Amino acid sequence: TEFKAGSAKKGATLFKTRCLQCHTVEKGGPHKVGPNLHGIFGRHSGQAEGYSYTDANIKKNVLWDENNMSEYLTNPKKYIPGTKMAFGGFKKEKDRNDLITYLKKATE
Ligand code: HEC
Repeated sequence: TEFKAGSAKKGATLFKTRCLQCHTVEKGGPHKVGPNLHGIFGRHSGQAEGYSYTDANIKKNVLWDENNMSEYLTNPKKYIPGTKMAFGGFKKEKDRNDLITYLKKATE
């Protein structure tokens, strides 16, 4: 719709430098500050096992699809008030395009 693929290698690195601190993407990868992100697309928020998500994340019951992840990536707190995710966001659409590209390939 409003989602455009960019670079997976670029996105791989945005992840490492901006998301790796609190999340893993691999299947069998563990939860850390953040929950493991394997299989997140198609998935609704707050459903990873062994993970304690805020009341905020839970009740948002957001269906993770690439378009959705873009709004969130711009301003998670604005997008999900009450969330403990400590990420200020991606204001540049290319950044978001590029990371979603990566996530879409890495989390499947
Ligand atoms: C790099 C920009 C990041 C991406 C992609 C994601 N995050 Fe995080 N994140 C953090 C916490 C503590 C939570 C849980 C929130 C709560 O329980 O209130 C999250 C949550 C997410 C989610 C939603 C997960 C779901 O199953 O619904 C996604 C898609 C997500 N995060 C992607 C913490 C952190 C964090 C620690 C300081 C960082 C750097 C990031 N998150 C960055 C990213």
